[PDB]
Amino acid sequence: DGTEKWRFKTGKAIEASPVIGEDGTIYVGSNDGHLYAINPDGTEKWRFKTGKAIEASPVIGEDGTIYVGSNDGHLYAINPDGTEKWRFKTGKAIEASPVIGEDGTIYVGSNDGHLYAINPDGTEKWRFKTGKAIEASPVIGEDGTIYVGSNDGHLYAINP
Amino acid sequence: DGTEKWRFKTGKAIEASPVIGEDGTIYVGSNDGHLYAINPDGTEKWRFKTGKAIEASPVIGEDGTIYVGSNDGHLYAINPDGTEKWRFKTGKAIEASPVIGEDGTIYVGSNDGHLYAINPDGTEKWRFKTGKAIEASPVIGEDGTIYVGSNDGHLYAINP
Repeated sequence: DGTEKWRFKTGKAIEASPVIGEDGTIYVGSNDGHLYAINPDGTEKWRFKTGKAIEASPVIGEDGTIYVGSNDGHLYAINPDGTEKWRFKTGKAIEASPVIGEDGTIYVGSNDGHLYAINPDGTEKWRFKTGKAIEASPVIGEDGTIYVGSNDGHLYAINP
Repeated sequence: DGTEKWRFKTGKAIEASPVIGEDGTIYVGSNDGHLYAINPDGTEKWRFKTGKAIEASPVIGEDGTIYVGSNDGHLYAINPDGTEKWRFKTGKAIEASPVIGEDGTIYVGSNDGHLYAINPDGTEKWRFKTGKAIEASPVIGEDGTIYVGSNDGHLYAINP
């Protein structure tokens, strides 16, 4: 009927789409800097604070790890209980959601122009420089190709 | 290996993620106003011009229809052959990608503050009003609940 079930208030605007875990938990980032874990009944499970606003949607690894990019420049890996697993610093704000390859590699674009491939342990695999800031989340093709849009006007097909 | 396979040039910045169809076709919206269909070898299959920039990712329905929101306020339904199927006008620009429910309903947020439920034939099912613009795509839970964030700071859970 399109009627409200509940609402959860954050500190500032929510520009990022939520993501749902296997247990039904709804994770959503806000412009107040936090990644909120919301129970399906609208109550807060926990919150994780980053340096600045979170504009990008989080993605969930196969083991339950929640990866989210913050405007503070980091890609955060957060355990299912709300504790930080690791963080990877890029040059500028991360406005785009990460995406996970079939081998566990976490790909994310940064406003510093680079597409980053990050190992599941937080160490850098490689980086590729597009012309300008990357605001679009990358998408993986069936053969492993990583497609990423850049502010330089191009869509790049990157070998894995 | 982090090397470039190919690049596809549009007229302006690509702020939105692409999406891949069943046959490997890559669809991406550009700030130049066009939805591009790109073959896996990097050559253009076709383009469809909307009125303003497209900063939201397209989504693909079960029958291959590509839905894309534009800054001109419309949610376009484009056939796989590049011809428009229908369009749905909202009050303000659409900056968020739509999402498709199990029953085929297409949910899209608009800068007019509403989350719209659109039947596959282009007619409105219902609209859910929030306090401010919706720049974030919605997500659907296993029980059919639709979650969407708003610029009013709230995460809304909405019954189908």
